[PDB]
Amino acid sequence: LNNLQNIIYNPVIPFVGTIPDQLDPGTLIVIRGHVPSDADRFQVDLQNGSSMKPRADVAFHFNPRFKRAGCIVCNTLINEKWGREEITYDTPFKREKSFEIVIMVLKDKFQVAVNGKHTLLYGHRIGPEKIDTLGIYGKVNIHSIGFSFSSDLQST
Ligand SMILES: C=CC(=O)[C@H](CO[C@@H]1O[C@H](CO)[C@H](O)[C@H](OS(=O)(=O)O)[C@H]1O)NC(C)=O
Repeated sequence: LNNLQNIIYNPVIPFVGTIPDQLDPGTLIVIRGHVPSDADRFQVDLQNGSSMKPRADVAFHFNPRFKRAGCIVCNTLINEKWGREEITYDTPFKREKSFEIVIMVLKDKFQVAVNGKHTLLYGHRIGPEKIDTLGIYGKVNIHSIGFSFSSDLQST
């Protein structure tokens, strides 16, 4: 409900960048982009740091996959080992279609909407205060990355 504040337009992919502010409850991450016609998958990762080796922990891996029926895989990476996947089969992403992802950080979970329709929840596995880095990888065109805040949904 606050005005969007974009940090970057048209970032080169893979993108890695520092998040300006701590992801307190009510924070919104807003990502606009387009799925190329040949995309197999892309991901948005909320990371504890940016190291590639040992690979930084990923508090929240949000991973649309386009083969077969399509799905979104969510998971957490700790010390270079993935945990148990949570798979959402009702996916709104399609090759050759554009999207607006809104990741809402709540007290107990992430709530993700795409094109304004609720898509999935992911309970926190590590504290969101450990997140300082946003990564975007794979086959995706990103138009903008920005941050907002909602006091309404801040406590729910
Ligand atoms: C098709 C592959 C598999 O199931 C496993 C798990 O596949 C991983 O699944 C994770 C989410 O659980 C990440 O998506 C990850 O991708 S990564 O580039 O972020 O590291 C991806 O390989 N793969 C193996 C045994 O080799």
